[PDB]
Amino acid sequence: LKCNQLIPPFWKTCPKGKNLCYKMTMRAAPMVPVKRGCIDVCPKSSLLIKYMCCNTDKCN
Amino acid sequence: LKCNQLIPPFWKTCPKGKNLCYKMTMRAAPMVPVKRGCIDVCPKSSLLIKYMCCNTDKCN
Amino acid sequence: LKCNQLIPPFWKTCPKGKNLCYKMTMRAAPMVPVKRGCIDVCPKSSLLIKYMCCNTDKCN
Amino acid sequence: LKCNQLIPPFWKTCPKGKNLCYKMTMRAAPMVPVKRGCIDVCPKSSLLIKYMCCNTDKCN
Amino acid sequence: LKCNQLIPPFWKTCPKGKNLCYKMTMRAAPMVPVKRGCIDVCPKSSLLIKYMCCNTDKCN
Amino acid sequence: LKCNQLIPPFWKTCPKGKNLCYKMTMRAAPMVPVKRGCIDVCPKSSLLIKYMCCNTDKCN
Ligand SMILES: [Cl-]
Ligand SMILES: [Cl-]
Ligand SMILES: [Cl-]
Ligand SMILES: [Cl-]
Ligand SMILES: [Cl-]
Ligand SMILES: [Cl-]
Ligand SMILES: [Cl-]
Ligand SMILES: [Cl-]
Ligand SMILES: [Cl-]
Ligand SMILES: [Cl-]
Ligand SMILES: [Cl-]
Ligand SMILES: [Cl-]
Ligand SMILES: [Cl-]
Ligand SMILES: [Cl-]
Ligand SMILES: [Cl-]
Ligand SMILES: [Cl-]
Ligand SMILES: [Cl-]
Ligand SMILES: [Cl-]
Ligand SMILES: [Cl-]
Ligand SMILES: [Cl-]
Ligand SMILES: [Cl-]
Ligand SMILES: [Cl-]
Ligand SMILES: [Cl-]
Ligand SMILES: [Cl-]
Ligand SMILES: [Cl-]
Ligand SMILES: [Cl-]
Ligand SMILES: [Cl-]
Ligand SMILES: [Cl-]
Repeated sequence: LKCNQLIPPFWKTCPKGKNLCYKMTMRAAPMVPVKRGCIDVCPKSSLLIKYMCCNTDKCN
Repeated sequence: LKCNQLIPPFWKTCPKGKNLCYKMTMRAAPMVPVKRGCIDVCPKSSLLIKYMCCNTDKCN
Repeated sequence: LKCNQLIPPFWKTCPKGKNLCYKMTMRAAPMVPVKRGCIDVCPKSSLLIKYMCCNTDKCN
Repeated sequence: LKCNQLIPPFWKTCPKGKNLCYKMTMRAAPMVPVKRGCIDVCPKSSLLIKYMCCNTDKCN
Repeated sequence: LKCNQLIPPFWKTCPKGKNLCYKMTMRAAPMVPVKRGCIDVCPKSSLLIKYMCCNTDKCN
Repeated sequence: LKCNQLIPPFWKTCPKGKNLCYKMTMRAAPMVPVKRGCIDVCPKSSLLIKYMCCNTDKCN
């Protein structure tokens, strides 16, 4: 699995065990990602914060 | 299949016969979705109204 | 004059020359306005879009 | 007064009436600005959201 | 003079004799401030410990 | 093993080979740790930095 990240080169390969791509944003400002990378379990979203997780190459 | 929605808790399980997730927005205003949920047939887009459809959990 | 908006901080002071607040809604999705802001002339409503205008702080 | 903004050219001149530069961030992620520009009054911060305001050229 | 601090409500008014605001961080960890408040003399930095000092409201 | 961290989401699963959780604190600012994470060997404390290590989920 390959996922997008914030800084150049903008992509990376995930380690064994981290099999999800994720993106964190402010729910009120969906166009600016704050964190972007590989993870093992999807974190809990809240009213103000959203975590999106997916498992297809460069889906995040 | 689970899809994102506008009302708390912000997700729902789709009923029998809806096998896609979707999002509806106005051209040049991508940060304000006006419709978000489960659907049967993906609608056709026009100059002002844009639709996106997908088939994995909370992809919309 | 100060009007409501859909993007943070959810309020805005209008420039001199814009003395009305407004709301814009698409007929295809009547429960969710696509824009809230300041304007100089209230636009005529059409077959696809409805407009509502008012003149006091946070009326829209 | 001149202030920084998010997209290229990364700077701009403020209108008359907007005499403060601002930056909005998630309190837990101080290195990624979500919004950046000119404003008239500083918005209220909260536990999760911080607004920083200043009035010297390119202070934000 | 008002300065930012780590404890809620996240700001304080400085007492007589403290005419500067400051922030203390470790090199390569700018997102975790370990000290933040009002001060008299700005301390000298070293290889691992970095200090910044300023003189306008909530500049730190 | 799962350890606490200072950056969102405030928890992390350690890679195979890292079987301890730790906390790092500078003697110049004893009330605020600068880092929390996973490690393989607990480092010796020095004149400037103190280290604490433990072996169970979210102990650090
Ligand atoms: Cl593994
Ligand atoms: Cl979103
Ligand atoms: Cl990552
Ligand atoms: Cl990784
Ligand atoms: Cl399901
Ligand atoms: Cl449905
Ligand atoms: Cl057609
Ligand atoms: Cl077009
Ligand atoms: Cl066009
Ligand atoms: Cl006003
Ligand atoms: Cl305008
Ligand atoms: Cl609304
Ligand atoms: Cl407007
Ligand atoms: Cl306007
Ligand atoms: Cl003016
Ligand atoms: Cl900050
Ligand atoms: Cl602006
Ligand atoms: Cl402006
Ligand atoms: Cl003061
Ligand atoms: Cl003090
Ligand atoms: Cl010296
Ligand atoms: Cl160095
Ligand atoms: Cl070095
Ligand atoms: Cl574990
Ligand atoms: Cl590692
Ligand atoms: Cl702590
Ligand atoms: Cl770590
Ligand atoms: Cl690690």
